[PDB]
Amino acid sequence: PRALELLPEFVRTGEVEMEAVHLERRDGVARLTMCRDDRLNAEDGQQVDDMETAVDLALLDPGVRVGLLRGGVMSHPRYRGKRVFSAGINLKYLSQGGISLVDFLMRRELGYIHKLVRGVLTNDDRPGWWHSPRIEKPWVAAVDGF
Amino acid sequence: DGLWAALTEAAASVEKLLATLPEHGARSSAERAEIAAAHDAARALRVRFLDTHADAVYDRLTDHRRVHLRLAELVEAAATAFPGLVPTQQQLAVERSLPQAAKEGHEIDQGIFLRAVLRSPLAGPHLLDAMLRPTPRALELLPEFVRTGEVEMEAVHLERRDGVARLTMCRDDRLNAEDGQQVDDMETAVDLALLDPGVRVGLLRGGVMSHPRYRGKRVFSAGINLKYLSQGGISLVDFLMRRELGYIHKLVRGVLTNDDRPGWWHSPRIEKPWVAAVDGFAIGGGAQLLLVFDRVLASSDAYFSLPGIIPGAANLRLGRFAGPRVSRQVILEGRRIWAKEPEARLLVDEVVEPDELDAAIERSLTRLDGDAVLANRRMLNLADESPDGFRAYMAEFALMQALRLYGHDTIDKVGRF
Ligand SMILES: CC(C)(COP(=O)(O)OP(=O)(O)OC[C@H]1O[C@@H](n2cnc3c(N)ncnc32)[C@H](O)[C@@H]1OP(=O)(O)O)[C@@H](O)C(=O)NCCC(=O)NCCNC(=O)Cc1cc(O)cc(O)c1
Repeated sequence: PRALELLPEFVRTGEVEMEAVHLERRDGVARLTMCRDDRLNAEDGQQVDDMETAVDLALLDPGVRVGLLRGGVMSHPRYRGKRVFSAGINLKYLSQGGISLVDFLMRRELGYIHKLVRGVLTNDDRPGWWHSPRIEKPWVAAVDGF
Repeated sequence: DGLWAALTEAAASVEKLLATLPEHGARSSAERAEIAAAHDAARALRVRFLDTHADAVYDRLTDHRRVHLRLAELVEAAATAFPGLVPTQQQLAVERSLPQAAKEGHEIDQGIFLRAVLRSPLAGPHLLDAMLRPTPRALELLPEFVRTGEVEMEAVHLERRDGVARLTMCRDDRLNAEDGQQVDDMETAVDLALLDPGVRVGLLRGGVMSHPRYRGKRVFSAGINLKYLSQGGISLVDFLMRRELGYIHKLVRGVLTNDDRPGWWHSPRIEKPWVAAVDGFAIGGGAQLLLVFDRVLASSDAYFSLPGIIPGAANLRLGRFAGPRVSRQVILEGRRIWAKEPEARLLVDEVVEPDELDAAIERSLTRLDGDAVLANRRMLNLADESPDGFRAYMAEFALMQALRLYGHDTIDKVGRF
Protein backbone atom coordinates (compact mmCIF):
# COMPACT_ATOMS: atom_id res chain seq x y z
CA PRO A 1 0.00 0.00 0.00
CA ARG A 2 2.80 2.46 0.79
CA ALA A 3 4.24 2.04 -2.71
CA LEU A 4 0.85 2.43 -4.40
CA GLU A 5 0.38 5.49 -2.18
CA LEU A 6 3.62 7.11 -3.39
CA LEU A 7 3.47 6.07 -7.07
CA PRO A 8 1.76 9.19 -8.57
CA GLU A 9 4.22 11.58 -6.90
CA PHE A 10 7.13 9.40 -8.04
CA VAL A 11 5.98 9.17 -11.67
CA ARG A 12 5.81 12.97 -11.61
CA THR A 13 8.91 13.82 -9.56
CA GLY A 14 11.27 10.94 -10.26
CA GLU A 15 12.47 11.23 -6.66
CA VAL A 16 11.59 9.83 -3.24
CA GLU A 17 13.66 10.28 -0.08
CA MET A 18 13.05 7.81 2.75
CA GLU A 19 14.90 7.18 6.01
CA ALA A 20 17.02 4.29 4.77
CA VAL A 21 16.66 4.55 0.96
CA HIS A 22 16.75 7.42 -1.55
CA LEU A 23 15.03 6.55 -4.85
CA GLU A 24 15.59 8.45 -8.10
CA ARG A 25 14.55 7.78 -11.68
CA ARG A 26 17.26 8.97 -14.08
CA ASP A 27 17.92 7.95 -17.71
CA GLY A 28 15.40 5.15 -17.29
CA VAL A 29 17.20 3.78 -14.21
CA ALA A 30 15.69 3.33 -10.74
CA ARG A 31 18.63 4.47 -8.59
CA LEU A 32 18.18 3.05 -5.08
CA THR A 33 20.85 4.45 -2.74
CA MET A 34 21.03 3.02 0.76
CA CYS A 35 21.66 6.17 2.77
CA ARG A 36 22.15 5.30 6.45
CA ASP A 37 25.38 7.31 6.58
CA ASP A 38 25.75 6.90 10.37
CA ARG A 39 25.74 3.09 10.60
CA LEU A 40 27.09 1.82 7.25
CA ASN A 41 23.59 0.83 6.12
CA ALA A 42 22.97 -1.62 8.95
CA GLU A 43 19.59 -3.22 8.30
CA ASP A 44 16.48 -3.00 10.47
CA GLY A 45 12.71 -3.20 10.18
CA GLN A 46 12.56 0.31 8.70
CA GLN A 47 15.17 -0.43 6.01
CA VAL A 48 13.06 -3.36 4.76
CA ASP A 49 9.94 -1.19 4.58
CA ASP A 50 11.83 1.35 2.47
CA MET A 51 13.51 -1.32 0.33
CA GLU A 52 10.20 -3.05 -0.45
CA THR A 53 8.53 0.31 -1.14
CA ALA A 54 11.36 1.47 -3.41
CA VAL A 55 11.56 -1.82 -5.35
CA ASP A 56 7.79 -1.68 -5.90
CA LEU A 57 8.02 1.88 -7.21
CA ALA A 58 10.80 0.91 -9.62
CA LEU A 59 8.74 -2.02 -10.90
CA LEU A 60 5.35 -0.30 -11.29
CA ASP A 61 6.86 2.92 -12.77
CA PRO A 62 6.81 2.46 -16.58
CA GLY A 63 9.57 5.03 -17.07
CA VAL A 64 12.11 2.78 -15.31
CA ARG A 65 13.79 0.05 -17.34
CA VAL A 66 16.70 -1.15 -15.16
CA GLY A 67 17.25 -1.00 -11.41
CA LEU A 68 20.35 -0.01 -9.46
CA LEU A 69 21.22 -0.72 -5.82
CA ARG A 70 24.27 1.05 -4.38
CA GLY A 71 25.45 2.34 -1.02
CA GLY A 72 25.56 6.07 -0.39
CA VAL A 73 28.28 8.30 0.97
CA MET A 74 28.90 7.73 4.69
CA SER A 75 29.28 10.27 7.49
CA HIS A 76 30.74 8.16 10.34
CA PRO A 77 34.30 9.44 11.02
CA ARG A 78 36.04 6.23 9.91
CA TYR A 79 34.23 6.30 6.55
CA ARG A 80 33.44 9.99 5.95
CA GLY A 81 33.13 10.71 2.23
CA LYS A 82 33.23 7.02 1.26
CA ARG A 83 30.38 4.85 0.04
CA VAL A 84 29.63 1.62 1.90
CA PHE A 85 27.17 -0.94 0.55
CA SER A 86 25.98 -2.82 3.63
CA ALA A 87 27.30 -3.96 7.01
CA GLY A 88 24.49 -6.46 7.57
CA ILE A 89 21.79 -6.72 10.20
CA ASN A 90 21.77 -4.14 13.00
CA LEU A 91 23.42 -6.16 15.76
CA LYS A 92 22.65 -3.50 18.39
CA TYR A 93 18.90 -3.66 17.69
CA LEU A 94 19.02 -7.47 17.50
CA SER A 95 20.49 -7.60 21.02
CA GLN A 96 18.01 -4.98 22.23
CA GLY A 97 15.18 -7.14 20.83
CA GLY A 98 14.19 -4.87 17.94
CA ILE A 99 14.56 -7.32 15.03
CA SER A 100 11.21 -8.93 14.21
CA LEU A 101 11.07 -12.49 12.87
CA VAL A 102 8.00 -11.71 10.76
CA ASP A 103 8.36 -8.01 9.98
CA PHE A 104 12.09 -8.28 9.14
CA LEU A 105 13.59 -11.77 8.71
CA MET A 106 10.60 -13.23 6.90
CA ARG A 107 9.32 -10.00 5.32
CA ARG A 108 12.56 -9.28 3.41
CA GLU A 109 12.99 -12.78 1.97
CA LEU A 110 9.40 -13.13 0.74
CA GLY A 111 9.04 -9.48 -0.28
CA TYR A 112 11.59 -7.22 -1.90
CA ILE A 113 14.34 -9.82 -2.26
CA HIS A 114 11.80 -12.16 -3.88
CA LYS A 115 10.60 -9.26 -6.05
CA LEU A 116 14.16 -8.76 -7.28
CA VAL A 117 13.82 -12.32 -8.63
CA ARG A 118 10.19 -12.64 -9.72
CA GLY A 119 8.84 -9.05 -9.88
CA VAL A 120 5.60 -7.65 -8.49
CA LEU A 121 2.28 -9.43 -8.99
CA THR A 122 -0.23 -6.87 -10.29
CA ASN A 123 -3.96 -7.13 -10.85
CA ASP A 124 -5.29 -8.27 -14.22
CA ASP A 125 -5.28 -4.59 -15.21
CA ARG A 126 -3.08 -4.28 -18.33
CA PRO A 127 -2.44 -6.05 -21.65
CA GLY A 128 -0.12 -9.03 -21.53
CA TRP A 129 -0.98 -10.04 -17.95
CA TRP A 130 -2.05 -13.40 -19.39
CA HIS A 131 1.63 -14.06 -20.13
CA SER A 132 3.22 -11.65 -17.60
CA PRO A 133 1.18 -11.50 -14.38
CA ARG A 134 4.28 -9.96 -12.76
CA ILE A 135 6.31 -6.94 -13.78
CA GLU A 136 10.00 -7.78 -13.50
CA LYS A 137 13.05 -5.71 -14.41
CA PRO A 138 16.81 -6.32 -14.39
CA TRP A 139 18.89 -5.23 -11.44
CA VAL A 140 22.48 -4.07 -11.12
CA ALA A 141 24.44 -4.11 -7.87
CA ALA A 142 27.50 -1.98 -7.09
CA VAL A 143 29.41 -2.84 -3.93
CA ASP A 144 31.58 -0.11 -2.44
CA GLY A 145 33.62 -0.89 0.64
CA PHE A 146 32.11 -4.29 1.45
CA ASP B 1 93.40 19.46 -21.81
CA GLY B 2 91.53 22.74 -21.39
CA LEU B 3 88.24 21.51 -19.92
CA TRP B 4 88.65 22.84 -16.37
CA ALA B 5 89.27 26.37 -17.67
CA ALA B 6 86.23 26.24 -19.97
CA LEU B 7 84.17 24.90 -17.06
CA THR B 8 85.34 27.68 -14.73
CA GLU B 9 84.42 30.19 -17.45
CA ALA B 10 80.93 28.71 -17.81
CA ALA B 11 80.25 28.65 -14.06
CA ALA B 12 81.48 32.25 -13.80
CA SER B 13 78.94 33.28 -16.45
CA VAL B 14 76.20 31.49 -14.49
CA GLU B 15 77.01 33.14 -11.15
CA LYS B 16 77.38 36.47 -12.98
CA LEU B 17 73.91 36.12 -14.53
CA LEU B 18 72.37 34.96 -11.24
CA ALA B 19 73.77 38.01 -9.45
CA THR B 20 72.39 40.46 -12.02
CA LEU B 21 69.13 38.84 -13.11
CA PRO B 22 65.86 39.14 -11.17
CA GLU B 23 64.47 36.35 -9.03
CA HIS B 24 62.83 33.22 -10.39
CA GLY B 25 59.26 34.19 -11.30
CA ALA B 26 60.13 37.81 -12.10
CA ARG B 27 62.22 36.95 -15.17
CA SER B 28 61.18 37.59 -18.75
CA SER B 29 61.15 34.89 -21.43
CA ALA B 30 64.31 36.44 -22.88
CA GLU B 31 65.90 36.36 -19.42
CA ARG B 32 64.70 32.82 -18.61
CA ALA B 33 66.29 31.62 -21.86
CA GLU B 34 69.65 33.28 -21.18
CA ILE B 35 70.09 31.62 -17.78
CA ALA B 36 68.85 28.25 -19.07
CA ALA B 37 71.44 28.45 -21.86
CA ALA B 38 74.17 29.24 -19.34
CA HIS B 39 73.18 26.27 -17.16
CA ASP B 40 73.22 24.00 -20.23
CA ALA B 41 76.69 25.13 -21.32
CA ALA B 42 78.04 24.68 -17.79
CA ARG B 43 76.53 21.24 -17.12
CA ALA B 44 77.66 19.97 -20.53
CA LEU B 45 81.21 20.88 -19.52
CA ARG B 46 80.80 19.23 -16.12
CA VAL B 47 80.01 16.03 -18.04
CA ARG B 48 82.95 16.49 -20.42
CA PHE B 49 85.35 17.32 -17.58
CA LEU B 50 84.47 14.21 -15.56
CA ASP B 51 84.29 11.81 -18.53
CA THR B 52 88.10 12.01 -18.54
CA HIS B 53 88.83 13.49 -15.08
CA ALA B 54 86.55 11.55 -12.70
CA ASP B 55 89.27 9.16 -11.50
CA ALA B 56 91.75 11.98 -10.86
CA VAL B 57 89.07 14.01 -9.06
CA TYR B 58 88.02 11.10 -6.84
CA ASP B 59 91.64 10.17 -6.10
CA ARG B 60 92.36 13.69 -4.83
CA LEU B 61 89.30 13.62 -2.56
CA THR B 62 89.92 10.08 -1.26
CA ASP B 63 93.74 9.87 -1.14
CA HIS B 64 93.81 7.50 -4.14
CA ARG B 65 90.98 5.46 -2.63
CA ARG B 66 92.72 5.42 0.75
CA VAL B 67 89.81 7.02 2.62
CA HIS B 68 86.18 5.88 2.55
CA LEU B 69 83.97 8.99 2.30
CA ARG B 70 80.17 8.78 2.39
CA LEU B 71 78.05 10.68 -0.13
CA ALA B 72 77.49 13.92 1.83
CA GLU B 73 81.19 14.11 2.71
CA LEU B 74 82.11 13.35 -0.91
CA VAL B 75 79.99 16.05 -2.56
CA GLU B 76 80.96 18.65 0.05
CA ALA B 77 84.69 17.88 -0.20
CA ALA B 78 84.30 18.00 -3.98
CA ALA B 79 82.81 21.51 -3.82
CA THR B 80 85.73 23.01 -1.90
CA ALA B 81 88.46 21.14 -3.78
CA PHE B 82 86.82 21.84 -7.19
CA PRO B 83 84.79 25.07 -7.09
CA GLY B 84 82.05 25.21 -9.71
CA LEU B 85 82.04 21.45 -10.30
CA VAL B 86 79.35 20.95 -7.63
CA PRO B 87 77.46 23.45 -5.43
CA THR B 88 78.82 24.61 -2.09
CA GLN B 89 77.15 24.10 1.27
CA GLN B 90 76.17 27.77 0.93
CA GLN B 91 74.71 27.50 -2.58
CA LEU B 92 72.71 24.46 -1.46
CA ALA B 93 71.35 26.35 1.56
CA VAL B 94 69.91 29.07 -0.69
CA GLU B 95 68.39 26.42 -2.97
CA ARG B 96 66.88 24.66 0.05
CA SER B 97 65.21 27.92 1.19
CA LEU B 98 63.25 28.06 -2.07
CA PRO B 99 60.29 25.99 -3.23
CA GLN B 100 61.14 23.49 -5.94
CA ALA B 101 59.49 25.74 -8.56
CA ALA B 102 61.98 28.56 -7.97
CA LYS B 103 65.22 26.58 -7.56
CA GLU B 104 68.07 26.83 -10.05
CA GLY B 105 68.70 23.06 -9.92
CA HIS B 106 72.29 23.04 -8.63
CA GLU B 107 71.65 19.47 -7.41
CA ILE B 108 71.74 18.35 -11.07
CA ASP B 109 75.46 19.13 -10.90
CA GLN B 110 75.70 16.59 -8.08
CA GLY B 111 73.81 14.15 -10.29
CA ILE B 112 76.51 14.65 -12.92
CA PHE B 113 79.30 14.10 -10.38
CA LEU B 114 77.88 10.98 -8.74
CA ARG B 115 77.14 9.48 -12.17
CA ALA B 116 80.78 9.87 -13.24
CA VAL B 117 82.07 8.51 -9.92
CA LEU B 118 79.78 5.48 -10.01
CA ARG B 119 80.66 4.86 -13.67
CA SER B 120 84.33 4.39 -12.68
CA PRO B 121 85.27 0.71 -12.13
CA LEU B 122 87.78 1.97 -9.52
CA ALA B 123 85.93 4.82 -7.79
CA GLY B 124 82.42 3.38 -8.18
CA PRO B 125 82.84 0.25 -6.05
CA HIS B 126 84.89 2.25 -3.53
CA LEU B 127 82.04 4.71 -2.93
CA LEU B 128 79.57 1.83 -2.67
CA ASP B 129 81.82 0.33 0.01
CA ALA B 130 81.95 3.68 1.82
CA MET B 131 78.15 3.75 1.94
CA LEU B 132 78.02 0.17 3.27
CA ARG B 133 80.12 1.12 6.31
CA PRO B 134 78.28 1.62 9.62
CA THR B 135 76.94 5.12 10.17
CA PRO B 136 78.63 7.08 13.00
CA ARG B 137 75.25 7.60 14.70
CA ALA B 138 74.85 3.82 15.00
CA LEU B 139 78.35 3.26 16.36
CA GLU B 140 77.44 5.94 18.90
CA LEU B 141 74.15 4.29 19.94
CA LEU B 142 75.24 0.63 19.71
CA PRO B 143 76.39 0.02 23.34
CA GLU B 144 73.16 1.49 24.74
CA PHE B 145 71.14 -0.61 22.30
CA VAL B 146 73.11 -3.73 23.26
CA ARG B 147 72.24 -2.94 26.88
CA THR B 148 68.62 -1.77 26.57
CA GLY B 149 67.33 -3.57 23.49
CA GLU B 150 65.40 -0.40 22.63
CA VAL B 151 66.00 2.88 20.79
CA GLU B 152 63.25 5.37 20.01
CA MET B 153 63.86 7.76 17.11
CA GLU B 154 61.58 10.23 15.36
CA ALA B 155 60.51 7.99 12.48
CA VAL B 156 61.57 4.47 13.59
CA HIS B 157 61.24 2.53 16.87
CA LEU B 158 63.76 -0.31 17.23
CA GLU B 159 63.50 -3.17 19.74
CA ARG B 160 65.54 -6.35 20.15
CA ARG B 161 63.32 -9.23 21.21
CA ASP B 162 63.75 -13.00 20.81
CA GLY B 163 66.78 -12.32 18.64
CA VAL B 164 64.71 -10.21 16.23
CA ALA B 165 65.46 -6.64 15.22
CA ARG B 166 61.96 -5.16 15.20
CA LEU B 167 61.86 -1.98 13.14
CA THR B 168 58.48 -0.26 13.48
CA MET B 169 57.96 2.82 11.30
CA CYS B 170 55.88 5.06 13.57
CA ARG B 171 55.03 8.40 11.91
CA ASP B 172 51.41 8.03 13.03
CA ASP B 173 50.37 11.42 11.57
CA ARG B 174 51.38 10.94 7.93
CA LEU B 175 51.16 7.22 7.00
CA ASN B 176 54.96 6.84 7.31
CA ALA B 177 55.69 9.36 4.54
CA GLU B 178 59.43 9.34 3.91
CA ASP B 179 61.83 12.25 4.36
CA GLY B 180 65.51 12.84 5.05
CA GLN B 181 65.10 12.16 8.77
CA GLN B 182 63.38 8.83 8.12
CA VAL B 183 66.42 7.82 6.06
CA ASP B 184 68.73 8.84 8.91
CA ASP B 185 66.66 6.73 11.30
CA MET B 186 66.20 3.81 8.90
CA GLU B 187 69.93 3.60 8.18
CA THR B 188 70.78 3.96 11.87
CA ALA B 189 68.38 1.18 12.91
CA VAL B 190 69.53 -1.21 10.17
CA ASP B 191 73.13 -0.67 11.30
CA LEU B 192 72.21 -1.50 14.91
CA ALA B 193 70.34 -4.62 13.79
CA LEU B 194 73.38 -5.81 11.82
CA LEU B 195 76.08 -4.99 14.37
CA ASP B 196 74.15 -6.37 17.37
CA PRO B 197 75.26 -10.02 17.77
CA GLY B 198 72.11 -10.67 19.78
CA VAL B 199 70.08 -10.00 16.64
CA ARG B 200 69.65 -12.83 14.14
CA VAL B 201 66.72 -11.72 11.95
CA GLY B 202 65.21 -8.32 11.21
CA LEU B 203 61.56 -7.32 10.91
CA LEU B 204 60.15 -4.21 9.24
CA ARG B 205 56.54 -3.24 9.90
CA GLY B 206 54.53 -0.06 10.18
CA GLY B 207 53.28 1.17 13.52
CA VAL B 208 49.80 2.13 14.58
CA MET B 209 48.59 5.35 12.95
CA SER B 210 46.85 8.28 14.63
CA HIS B 211 45.40 10.26 11.71
CA PRO B 212 41.58 10.10 12.02
CA ARG B 213 41.11 8.10 8.81
CA TYR B 214 43.49 5.36 10.03
CA ARG B 215 43.40 5.67 13.84
CA GLY B 216 44.18 2.30 15.41
CA LYS B 217 45.36 0.82 12.08
CA ARG B 218 48.90 -0.08 11.09
CA VAL B 219 50.12 1.22 7.72
CA PHE B 220 53.42 0.22 6.11
CA SER B 221 54.31 3.19 3.89
CA ALA B 222 52.63 5.82 1.71
CA GLY B 223 55.84 6.76 -0.09
CA ILE B 224 57.84 9.97 -0.26
CA ASN B 225 56.61 13.08 1.51
CA LEU B 226 55.13 14.87 -1.48
CA LYS B 227 54.60 18.04 0.57
CA TYR B 228 58.31 18.22 1.41
CA LEU B 229 59.25 17.37 -2.19
CA SER B 230 57.13 20.29 -3.40
CA GLN B 231 58.55 22.62 -0.74
CA GLY B 232 62.11 21.71 -1.76
CA GLY B 233 62.85 19.49 1.26
CA ILE B 234 63.80 16.26 -0.55
CA SER B 235 67.56 16.07 -0.97
CA LEU B 236 68.89 14.35 -4.09
CA VAL B 237 72.00 13.22 -2.21
CA ASP B 238 70.83 13.08 1.41
CA PHE B 239 67.53 11.33 0.56
CA LEU B 240 67.20 9.98 -3.00
CA MET B 241 70.77 8.68 -3.22
CA ARG B 242 71.47 8.05 0.47
CA ARG B 243 68.63 5.54 0.90
CA GLU B 244 69.59 3.46 -2.14
CA LEU B 245 73.30 3.31 -1.27
CA GLY B 246 72.77 3.07 2.49
CA TYR B 247 70.09 1.12 4.32
CA ILE B 248 68.45 -0.51 1.29
CA HIS B 249 71.84 -1.73 0.03
CA LYS B 250 72.70 -2.89 3.56
CA LEU B 251 69.54 -5.02 3.65
CA VAL B 252 70.94 -6.86 0.62
CA ARG B 253 74.66 -6.98 1.41
CA GLY B 254 75.05 -6.16 5.12
CA VAL B 255 77.43 -3.73 6.80
CA LEU B 256 81.09 -3.60 5.78
CA THR B 257 83.07 -3.83 9.03
CA ASN B 258 86.70 -3.30 9.86
CA ASP B 259 89.06 -6.26 9.79
CA ASP B 260 88.41 -6.53 13.55
CA ARG B 261 86.92 -10.02 13.96
CA PRO B 262 87.61 -13.58 12.79
CA GLY B 263 85.92 -14.60 9.58
CA TRP B 264 86.37 -11.14 8.05
CA TRP B 265 88.63 -12.79 5.46
CA HIS B 266 85.61 -14.67 4.13
CA SER B 267 82.86 -12.32 5.42
CA PRO B 268 83.97 -8.67 5.43
CA ARG B 269 80.27 -7.71 5.75
CA ILE B 270 77.78 -8.70 8.44
CA GLU B 271 74.46 -9.52 6.77
CA LYS B 272 71.26 -11.00 8.18
CA PRO B 273 67.85 -12.09 6.82
CA TRP B 274 65.00 -9.59 6.73
CA VAL B 275 61.23 -9.95 7.00
CA ALA B 276 58.66 -7.33 5.95
CA ALA B 277 55.03 -7.08 7.02
CA VAL B 278 52.79 -4.81 4.95
CA ASP B 279 49.71 -3.45 6.70
CA GLY B 280 47.32 -1.23 4.82
CA PHE B 281 49.42 -0.70 1.70
CA ALA B 282 52.98 -0.18 0.47
CA ILE B 283 53.18 2.82 -1.88
CA GLY B 284 56.21 4.28 -3.63
CA GLY B 285 59.43 3.83 -1.68
CA GLY B 286 57.62 1.50 0.69
CA ALA B 287 56.72 -0.80 -2.19
CA GLN B 288 60.30 -0.47 -3.46
CA LEU B 289 61.64 -1.88 -0.18
CA LEU B 290 59.80 -5.20 -0.71
CA LEU B 291 62.12 -6.07 -3.63
CA VAL B 292 64.99 -6.67 -1.18
CA PHE B 293 63.58 -8.83 1.62
CA ASP B 294 63.91 -12.59 2.20
CA ARG B 295 60.31 -12.97 3.35
CA VAL B 296 57.40 -10.61 2.74
CA LEU B 297 54.01 -10.84 4.45
CA ALA B 298 50.92 -8.76 3.83
CA SER B 299 47.40 -8.50 5.17
CA SER B 300 44.54 -9.49 2.86
CA ASP B 301 43.41 -5.88 2.31
CA ALA B 302 46.76 -4.38 1.27
CA TYR B 303 47.94 -3.16 -2.13
CA PHE B 304 51.26 -2.26 -3.76
CA SER B 305 51.92 0.53 -6.25
CA LEU B 306 54.69 2.78 -7.60
CA PRO B 307 53.10 6.14 -8.55
CA GLY B 308 56.71 12.12 -11.90
CA ILE B 309 60.04 10.70 -10.78
CA ILE B 310 61.87 7.37 -11.01
CA PRO B 311 60.86 4.92 -8.25
CA GLY B 312 64.35 4.40 -6.86
CA ALA B 313 65.75 1.03 -7.89
CA ALA B 314 62.33 -0.45 -8.75
CA ASN B 315 63.35 -0.13 -12.40
CA LEU B 316 66.39 -2.25 -11.54
CA ARG B 317 64.62 -4.95 -9.55
CA LEU B 318 60.94 -5.23 -10.54
CA GLY B 319 61.75 -6.97 -13.83
CA ARG B 320 63.37 -9.87 -11.97
CA PHE B 321 60.26 -10.36 -9.81
CA ALA B 322 57.58 -9.76 -12.44
CA GLY B 323 59.07 -9.65 -15.95
CA PRO B 324 59.11 -6.85 -18.52
CA ARG B 325 55.35 -6.61 -19.17
CA VAL B 326 54.05 -6.33 -15.59
CA SER B 327 56.92 -4.04 -14.53
CA ARG B 328 56.02 -1.54 -17.25
CA GLN B 329 52.38 -1.88 -16.19
CA VAL B 330 53.29 -0.98 -12.60
CA ILE B 331 55.91 1.69 -13.31
CA LEU B 332 55.00 3.30 -16.64
CA GLU B 333 51.21 2.97 -16.32
CA GLY B 334 50.66 3.02 -12.56
CA ARG B 335 49.08 -0.41 -12.25
CA ARG B 336 48.19 -1.22 -8.65
CA ILE B 337 48.57 -4.80 -7.39
CA TRP B 338 46.29 -6.15 -4.65
CA ALA B 339 47.49 -8.65 -2.05
CA LYS B 340 44.74 -11.16 -2.88
CA GLU B 341 45.09 -11.19 -6.65
CA PRO B 342 47.28 -13.98 -8.16
CA GLU B 343 50.18 -11.78 -9.34
CA ALA B 344 50.75 -10.44 -5.81
CA ARG B 345 52.71 -13.69 -5.30
CA LEU B 346 55.32 -12.09 -7.55
CA LEU B 347 55.89 -9.67 -4.66
CA VAL B 348 54.44 -11.37 -1.56
CA ASP B 349 55.04 -14.77 0.07
CA GLU B 350 52.04 -14.87 2.42
CA VAL B 351 48.76 -12.99 2.39
CA VAL B 352 46.85 -13.48 5.63
CA GLU B 353 43.67 -12.09 7.12
CA PRO B 354 44.43 -9.30 9.63
CA ASP B 355 43.20 -11.44 12.53
CA GLU B 356 45.77 -14.12 11.62
CA LEU B 357 48.59 -11.81 10.52
CA ASP B 358 50.32 -11.22 13.87
CA ALA B 359 50.88 -14.92 14.52
CA ALA B 360 51.83 -15.55 10.88
CA ILE B 361 54.52 -12.86 11.15
CA GLU B 362 55.95 -14.47 14.30
CA ARG B 363 56.25 -17.91 12.68
CA SER B 364 58.29 -16.49 9.79
CA LEU B 365 60.90 -14.98 12.12
CA THR B 366 61.78 -18.42 13.52
CA ARG B 367 62.40 -19.90 10.04
CA LEU B 368 65.52 -17.92 8.97
CA ASP B 369 67.98 -18.71 11.78
CA GLY B 370 70.67 -20.86 10.12
CA ASP B 371 74.14 -19.88 9.08
CA ALA B 372 72.93 -21.81 6.03
CA VAL B 373 70.34 -19.09 5.38
CA LEU B 374 73.16 -16.51 5.58
CA ALA B 375 75.28 -18.42 3.07
CA ASN B 376 72.27 -19.04 0.84
CA ARG B 377 70.90 -15.48 0.83
CA ARG B 378 74.38 -14.25 -0.09
CA MET B 379 74.65 -16.57 -3.09
CA LEU B 380 71.04 -15.82 -4.09
CA ASN B 381 71.53 -12.04 -3.98
CA LEU B 382 74.84 -12.38 -5.85
CA ALA B 383 73.06 -14.22 -8.67
CA ASP B 384 69.94 -12.04 -8.68
CA GLU B 385 71.78 -8.71 -8.72
CA SER B 386 75.48 -8.30 -9.54
CA PRO B 387 77.85 -5.56 -8.29
CA ASP B 388 78.29 -4.26 -11.85
CA GLY B 389 74.53 -4.34 -12.39
CA PHE B 390 73.71 -2.29 -9.31
CA ARG B 391 76.55 0.17 -9.94
CA ALA B 392 75.72 0.64 -13.62
CA TYR B 393 72.11 1.42 -12.70
CA MET B 394 72.79 3.78 -9.79
CA ALA B 395 75.31 5.79 -11.83
CA GLU B 396 72.72 6.63 -14.49
CA PHE B 397 70.08 6.97 -11.74
CA ALA B 398 72.08 9.83 -10.22
CA LEU B 399 71.57 12.01 -13.31
CA MET B 400 68.19 10.78 -14.57
CA GLN B 401 66.64 11.20 -11.12
CA ALA B 402 68.40 14.55 -10.67
CA LEU B 403 66.79 15.84 -13.86
CA ARG B 404 63.38 14.39 -13.00
CA LEU B 405 63.58 16.11 -9.62
CA TYR B 406 63.60 19.48 -11.44
CA GLY B 407 61.32 18.90 -14.44
CA HIS B 408 58.46 21.34 -14.96
CA ASP B 409 55.93 18.53 -15.03
CA THR B 410 57.23 17.07 -11.75
CA ILE B 411 57.25 20.40 -9.89
CA ASP B 412 53.68 21.05 -11.09
CA LYS B 413 52.15 17.73 -10.03
CA VAL B 414 53.97 17.50 -6.69
CA GLY B 415 52.54 20.90 -5.78
CA ARG B 416 48.95 19.61 -6.15
CA PHE B 417 48.93 16.96 -3.40
C1 LIG C 1 47.78 7.09 1.23
C2 LIG C 1 46.54 7.37 0.41
C3 LIG C 1 46.47 6.37 -0.74
C4 LIG C 1 45.27 7.16 1.32
O1 LIG C 1 44.19 7.92 0.90
P1 LIG C 1 43.53 8.96 2.18
O2 LIG C 1 43.67 8.07 3.41
O3 LIG C 1 42.26 9.45 1.64
O4 LIG C 1 44.68 10.03 2.14
P2 LIG C 1 45.24 11.27 2.98
O5 LIG C 1 44.10 11.85 3.78
O6 LIG C 1 46.15 12.10 2.15
O7 LIG C 1 46.19 10.34 4.01
C5 LIG C 1 46.09 10.52 5.39
C6 LIG C 1 47.20 11.46 5.92
O8 LIG C 1 48.51 11.04 5.52
C7 LIG C 1 49.15 12.14 4.95
N1 LIG C 1 50.14 11.62 3.97
C8 LIG C 1 50.25 10.34 3.40
N2 LIG C 1 51.29 10.25 2.53
C9 LIG C 1 51.87 11.52 2.54
C10 LIG C 1 52.97 12.07 1.87
N3 LIG C 1 53.72 11.31 0.98
N4 LIG C 1 53.34 13.38 2.07
C11 LIG C 1 52.57 14.09 2.95
N5 LIG C 1 51.49 13.70 3.67
C12 LIG C 1 51.16 12.39 3.44
C13 LIG C 1 48.08 12.96 4.26
O9 LIG C 1 48.63 14.22 4.04
C14 LIG C 1 47.03 12.94 5.41
O10 LIG C 1 47.34 13.78 6.42
P3 LIG C 1 46.63 15.43 6.44
O11 LIG C 1 47.57 16.21 5.54
O12 LIG C 1 46.78 15.64 7.95
O13 LIG C 1 45.24 15.24 5.88
C15 LIG C 1 46.60 8.81 -0.16
O14 LIG C 1 46.82 9.73 0.86
C16 LIG C 1 47.66 9.06 -1.25
O15 LIG C 1 47.40 8.85 -2.45
N6 LIG C 1 48.86 9.54 -0.82
C17 LIG C 1 49.97 9.84 -1.74
C18 LIG C 1 50.84 8.58 -1.94
C19 LIG C 1 52.00 8.90 -2.86
O16 LIG C 1 51.91 9.41 -3.97
N7 LIG C 1 53.23 8.54 -2.28
C20 LIG C 1 54.57 8.72 -2.86
C21 LIG C 1 54.72 8.52 -4.40
N8 LIG C 1 56.13 8.52 -4.88
C22 LIG C 1 57.27 8.14 -4.20
O17 LIG C 1 57.32 7.74 -3.02
C23 LIG C 1 58.52 8.28 -5.12
C24 LIG C 1 59.89 7.91 -4.58
C25 LIG C 1 60.11 7.63 -3.23
C26 LIG C 1 61.40 7.30 -2.80
O18 LIG C 1 61.65 7.02 -1.48
C27 LIG C 1 62.48 7.25 -3.67
C28 LIG C 1 62.22 7.54 -5.01
O19 LIG C 1 63.27 7.49 -5.89
C29 LIG C 1 60.96 7.86 -5.48
